[PDB]
Amino acid sequence: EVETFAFQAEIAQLMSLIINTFYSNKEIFLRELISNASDALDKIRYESLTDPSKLDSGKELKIDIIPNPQERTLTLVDTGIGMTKADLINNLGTIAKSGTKAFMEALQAGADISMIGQFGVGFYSAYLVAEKVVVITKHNDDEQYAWESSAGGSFTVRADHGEPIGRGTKVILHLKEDQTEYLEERRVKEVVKKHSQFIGYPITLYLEKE
Ligand SMILES: C/C=C/Cn1c(Cc2cc(OC)c(OC)c(OC)c2)nc2c(N)ncnc21
Repeated sequence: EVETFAFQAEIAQLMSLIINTFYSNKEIFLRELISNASDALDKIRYESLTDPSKLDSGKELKIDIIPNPQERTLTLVDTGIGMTKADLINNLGTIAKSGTKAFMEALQAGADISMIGQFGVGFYSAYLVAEKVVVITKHNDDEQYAWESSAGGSFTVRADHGEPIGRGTKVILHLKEDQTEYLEERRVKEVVKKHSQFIGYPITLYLEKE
């Protein structure tokens, strides 16, 4: 059963700005999504020190980046803490409102879009290159969910009965037609080396088969 929700007006405004503003330095999306994965990995690692059972859902802490030219998708998979249903519908957005406001104000005062991560809303930089984002996520003590948005003011959340991911998050970027450069491991490697070379988890960059 698919439930459809409206973004808060401010977040919809932010998404529209990211989609409609002329800004050529789009590659920064990858640094932001990798940093989100790293943060999530940091969180489950820290929690596991006082409750080792939190790793019963998977011991390995890693990030995989998988380009699929045929599906026109770039997928970032982490085995971090994951997100709950409450995160997806309510709590991440509640937190994001103030960061969104501060970022929008910063842009008006001369900041550029590449500073988005400092405001906690770097996730939304995905829409620099993606027409649709699907997030499959699994947190301990909650079910696996699929979140989806093609912007336009709404997102959906549904229980996901696809392949279990155990714990963590799969961010599936359905790329815009003119952003297919990010479907080549060569380009992805260049971006990772430039912006994400010191991330403290193994990042495996898959090669496209075709
Ligand atoms: C500061 C927000 C952290 C939530 N988060 C995001 C970014 C993110 C995902 C989101 O939903 C999937 C968000 O709400 C739509 C959101 O709003 C700022 C941010 N990636 C991940 C991830 N890989 N693993 C665990 N949590 C994550």
